[PDB]
Amino acid sequence: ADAHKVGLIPVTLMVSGNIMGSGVFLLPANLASTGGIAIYGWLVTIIGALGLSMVYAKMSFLDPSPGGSYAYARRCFGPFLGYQTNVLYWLACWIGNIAMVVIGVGYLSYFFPILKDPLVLTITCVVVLWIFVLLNIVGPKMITRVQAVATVLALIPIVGIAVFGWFWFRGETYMAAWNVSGLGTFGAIQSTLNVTLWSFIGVESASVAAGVVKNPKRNVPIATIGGVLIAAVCYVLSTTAIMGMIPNAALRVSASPFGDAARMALGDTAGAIVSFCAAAGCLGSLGGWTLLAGQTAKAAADDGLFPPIFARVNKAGTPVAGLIIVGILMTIFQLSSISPNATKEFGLVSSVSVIFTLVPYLYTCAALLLLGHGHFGKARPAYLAVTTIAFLYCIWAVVGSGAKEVMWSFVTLMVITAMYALNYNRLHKNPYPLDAP
Amino acid sequence: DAHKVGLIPVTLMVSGNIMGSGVFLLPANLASTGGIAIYGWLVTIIGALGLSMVYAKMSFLDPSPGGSYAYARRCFGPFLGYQTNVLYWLACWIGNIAMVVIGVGYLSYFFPILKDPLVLTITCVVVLWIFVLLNIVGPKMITRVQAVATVLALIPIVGIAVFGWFWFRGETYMAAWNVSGLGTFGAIQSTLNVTLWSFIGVESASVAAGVVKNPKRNVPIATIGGVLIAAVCYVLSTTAIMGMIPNAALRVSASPFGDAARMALGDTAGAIVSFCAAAGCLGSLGGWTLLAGQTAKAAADDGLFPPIFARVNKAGTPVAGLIIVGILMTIFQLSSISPNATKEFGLVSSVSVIFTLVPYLYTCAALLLLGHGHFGKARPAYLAVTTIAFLYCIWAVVGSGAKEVMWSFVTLMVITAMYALNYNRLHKNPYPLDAP
Ligand SMILES: CCCCCCCCCO[C@@H]1O[C@H](CO)[C@@H](O)[C@H](O)[C@H]1O
Ligand SMILES: CCCCCCCCCO[C@@H]1O[C@H](CO)[C@@H](O)[C@H](O)[C@H]1O
Ligand SMILES: CCCCCCCCCO[C@@H]1O[C@H](CO)[C@@H](O)[C@H](O)[C@H]1O
Ligand SMILES: CCCCCCCCCC
Ligand SMILES: CCCCCCCCCC
Ligand SMILES: CCCCCCCC
Ligand SMILES: CCCCCC
Ligand SMILES: CCCCCC
Ligand SMILES: CCCCCC
Ligand SMILES: CCCCCC
Ligand SMILES: CCCCCC
Ligand SMILES: CCCCCC
Repeated sequence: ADAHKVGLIPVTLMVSGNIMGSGVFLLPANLASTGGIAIYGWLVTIIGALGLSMVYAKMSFLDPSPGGSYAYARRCFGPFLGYQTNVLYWLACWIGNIAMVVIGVGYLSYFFPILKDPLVLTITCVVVLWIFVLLNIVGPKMITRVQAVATVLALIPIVGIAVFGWFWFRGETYMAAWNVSGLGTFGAIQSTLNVTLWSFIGVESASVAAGVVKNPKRNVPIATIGGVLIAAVCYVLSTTAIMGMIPNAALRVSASPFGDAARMALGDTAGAIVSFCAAAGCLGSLGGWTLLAGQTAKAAADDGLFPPIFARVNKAGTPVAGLIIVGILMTIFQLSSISPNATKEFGLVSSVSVIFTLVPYLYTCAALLLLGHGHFGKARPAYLAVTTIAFLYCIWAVVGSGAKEVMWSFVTLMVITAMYALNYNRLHKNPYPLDAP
Repeated sequence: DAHKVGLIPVTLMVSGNIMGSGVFLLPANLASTGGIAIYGWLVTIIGALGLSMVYAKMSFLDPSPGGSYAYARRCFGPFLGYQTNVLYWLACWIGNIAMVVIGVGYLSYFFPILKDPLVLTITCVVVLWIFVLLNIVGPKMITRVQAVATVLALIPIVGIAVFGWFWFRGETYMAAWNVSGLGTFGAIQSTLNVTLWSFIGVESASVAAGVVKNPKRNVPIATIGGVLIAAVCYVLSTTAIMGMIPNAALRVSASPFGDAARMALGDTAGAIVSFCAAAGCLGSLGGWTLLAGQTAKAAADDGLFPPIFARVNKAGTPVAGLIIVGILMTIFQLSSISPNATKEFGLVSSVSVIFTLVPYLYTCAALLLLGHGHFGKARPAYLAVTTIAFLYCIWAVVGSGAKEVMWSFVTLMVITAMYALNYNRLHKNPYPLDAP
């Protein structure tokens, strides 16, 4: 077993790369419609996200079980909520890969503009998705080595700006666009949170991958907190720097603010470097999220809470069949990129599936308290405060989401309940059974 | 069985809790679609009958006090028990606000000062406490009162559904077959958006099983009988009215039974209809308050709700829990003091209606997960009926407003946080961690 485990550095880079992914290069454009007051939103977000990372760090320290959220939910609420957690999270992992491959290949269209035709884009995205399924089949050491390189590459423009763009930063420029939302202070913060709360999806990555991590009781907590801290610093420093270097009006309209600012600062090679690095961050993220889909489904199947095919492994313990099934499913949904109307159709699916992840987060918070109270000792109030902050993070993210996406998430939970009952009656053990027939 | 409730009053509680305010307003709500609503009714009644059979069988297997709450606890454990009771308890007493406003509004036919929002609010508060006090007198009292109220409310509904056919004209009905502007499926969906919600209350006997005589026999009978009564009345009366009153008038009418009666057999007929419709709403207040008391008492008895809700007088009535519900309803009844206050409270009311479907969903799950050993050779029929019942619940949500469902989702999240923060160290885990 020990020979197929992933070390601390690649797992930390997988956390930070799964978090920062496609979004990091788009954040400044998204927050430009609010303005520099977004710094307040960032403060709230980073406190909530750190809180949630600490929950995952402590829960994984107490229980480094394969599958992360799934395992915790099963421990504290039982097989039905474990089943629910895995279905939601597995769906979120592979459905989110469609949007991500489209973005990463889109960045590559800077070099090969043929990649902007919907048909060529769709074929290319299917190819790339299978590349990252195949790298996962080679194994977790391969996929995390690939993602570690891709994540460092993607950090080049982000860290570059965060450290050196301050030489061009102007506070006059930042403050001239302090609040362009047309909203009062609370509304402007809310419009920020509508973006930023969703920027830390992936904080659970090491916890979910604990079955393939070396010394997980030590490394999953470090990688979780460290990955979140990398992302938080990168986010704040880079979005702040950009808003002080580029007038708000241009930032609003830019589809690639880092790349549009680079291509016009240090020349065309700079736009090239940025586009390449941003593609690398996206595509590496594909590898990591596919790994996580295979891992959640294997852990659930290993407990009899998902079809047995998802627990079938090769000699190294890789769920090869599960990874192939995810590849097929992603290929089918990837057809959505074939036209603008096809992509608009698939869009609601993508938006709903992002909400799915918050239920795993909510149950992990619950589980830390419900399972771990005997480990808090004198620090119990601290554990209660941090976990309450993490709960608020999750709830606030939903409060600010579109009503239609949350409604279809509600419906999905209902369908999962019916599926569990119809598929698992006579296998399910009841905490308070009726008397014998 | 000194304080236990007999079969007839329990059945009338089921039908009266279901029919309530809605029955007299259904034809006006369906008139915007037209007579094609008959298709929607057919779909709804199959689904509602399905759900009633699920409740009937589950209560037969386990006549536990609290109904849905007790079943969810049995099959999914304390957390989902906790969730089921919180949701259902909220739905019961929040739904009473809209209920009492409608009931007192019917009485405005006699006393027009009741349309002044201030007098309306004061009167509503008083009436809510009247029904809390009757529940404190006891379940035999509250169910006797609701039985009489429910028979009164049947007078106009059964009167039209039996004798309205002398005046029914198929021409009139078919002239407004489909006025929705939608194709057939869209028109059916516009119907379902109204009709699926018209069977809330099917669970009433199940939840009240702790106060019912011989509940293992009578709760199933009352569940299926209450639903059949409602279904017959719904279909007969809405169909009759649509064949008696031009669609245009049916649309603009705020009380189609009352407006049609007042202009059919005179002012005395309008007065009769208004009295009976008020009686039906108000009696419902008593039944839904009883159910709030019962679900909270059952959950508190298992340590899954604050213990004050399990405090009982010598008769076993949760007097303090009923008083707490009275207080909560009063505070929110303040919403009827102005049009703006009422619209503000409207989102809360719509949201809380969705809550009930989670108890339904879990009761469907519980029947399969707990009762599979009792199905025998008829396993397929169980599986089919329960599947119909699941679809009924999911479809109801699929057609609801997105904002209402979103805030229901948020409520589930809050409830999960509240459970974790209040029950850690008391909650026992199915797969615990090793000792520190
Ligand atoms: C992986 C699970 C994701 C489930 C997401 C379901 C999205 C449904 C798309 O909505 C469609 O259009 C309307 C809303 O836009 C609906 O009224 C209509 O019924 C539906 O067909
Ligand atoms: C009791 C189950 C349903 C009862 C049906 C009552 C009569 C059904 C009328 O049918 C429909 O009438 C429409 C208008 O005439 C036609 O457009 C449509 O084509 C026809 O099929
Ligand atoms: C226990 C019952 C659950 C309560 C449901 C609460 C609904 C609160 C919604 O707030 C209101 O509606 C808008 C969203 O719909 C908000 O944006 C706006 O600020 C406000 O006007
Ligand atoms: C041992 C494999 C070396 C990994 C190089 C791949 C980098 C991929 C950038 C997207
Ligand atoms: C046990 C005393 C019965 C009282 C019944 C009064 C019914 C009034 C409902 C309108
Ligand atoms: C070692 C192979 C990594 C290549 C992945 C790049 C995807 C285009
Ligand atoms: C040895 C360096 C590890 C640091 C992880 C953030
Ligand atoms: C119940 C479905 C009816 C369809 C009529 C065309
Ligand atoms: C016996 C008292 C009945 C009161 C009806 C509202
Ligand atoms: C025998 C009395 C039991 C009561 C349960 C609340
Ligand atoms: C919600 C009411 C609780 C009362 C506790 C004493
Ligand atoms: C027995 C009296 C109850 C009071 C609760 C507020």
